[PDB]
Amino acid sequence: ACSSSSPCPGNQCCSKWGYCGLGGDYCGSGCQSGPCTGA
Repeated sequence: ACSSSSPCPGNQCCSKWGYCGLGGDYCGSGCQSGPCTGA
């Protein structure tokens, strides 16, 4: 689970629904954290 302050310092990407994880299903240009939104 991701937060507005993002609980991931560079391990998993955040989701708009507030979910941190790896792959093209957690971010997809809809992340809230910093180490996300690549492709």
